Amino acid sequence: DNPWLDARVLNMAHAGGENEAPANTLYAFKRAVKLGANMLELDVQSTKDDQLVVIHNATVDQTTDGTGKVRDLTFEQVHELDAAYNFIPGRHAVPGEPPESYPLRGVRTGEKKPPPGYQPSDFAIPKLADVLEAFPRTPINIEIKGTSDADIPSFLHNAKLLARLLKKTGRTDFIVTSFNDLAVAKFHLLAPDIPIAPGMAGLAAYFLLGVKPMHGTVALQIPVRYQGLEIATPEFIRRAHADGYAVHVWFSGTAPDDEATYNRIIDSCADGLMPAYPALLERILDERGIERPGRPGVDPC
Ligand SMILES: [Ca+2]
Repeated sequence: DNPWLDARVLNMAHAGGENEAPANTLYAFKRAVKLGANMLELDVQSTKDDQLVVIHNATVDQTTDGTGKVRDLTFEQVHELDAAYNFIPGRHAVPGEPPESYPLRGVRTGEKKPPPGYQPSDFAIPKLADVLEAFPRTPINIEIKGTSDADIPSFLHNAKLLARLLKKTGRTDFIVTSFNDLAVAKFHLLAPDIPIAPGMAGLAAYFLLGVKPMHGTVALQIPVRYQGLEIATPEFIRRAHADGYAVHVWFSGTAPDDEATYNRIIDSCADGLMPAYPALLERILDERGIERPGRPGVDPC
């Protein structure tokens, strides 16, 4: 009796929609919900002063105008940065290109008017607390990040910080995960009432050998392909559902962000997709009349 098996089909904005909007910004998130996304996917790191901010990389270089590790800088240092400084529609964030490539560079900083309905703070690195305040009713998928693949304490620390904040909200409509299994395990010990999805080790043990993942796991969040191996296949998704696990599929290089690819995944009975183009997926789901939570529609299986 797992309520996430009934939550389908989900349009989960990947970082708010990294190809249609500046990733991990209050703008991208607010936009993504207005377009009808069922859930927000985001990434969290911590500042020098133990503040959980929403940002994927461990450095601010790629998505902003600054430099250095997030853990190395004040929250006030990082809130001043232009979090759309390198955003190009259809290409996420690529620095070092002609300045007219970036339609939102400069609105955070005050040199260009914000789009109708938004203020400059909507284009900075936000506190996770701010996002939770802005979306009290919207479910949030939260991935724990670290500063390096060898710096395991940094993951463990963010998991400690995340459990505290999330316990204070008294909400349980989250899914918390990370690539680092220890970090998920540490989070599950400190916040046992928050749903989780396993790390790579848990994922591989379940996928390659059938070892059921950590208790409290309520979905598997998988790429489409991994090192040449097709992961989001109907046969695998059939097996996960049989064991009582929802399946959410992300892309981010492992497969295109296509109409065709999205449709393959929908047809494979995935319960949620994590698109870089969430507006696109909405159009696809609406045209196909696919069932959504609380909305009538057809089941692809
Ligand atoms: Ca992520």
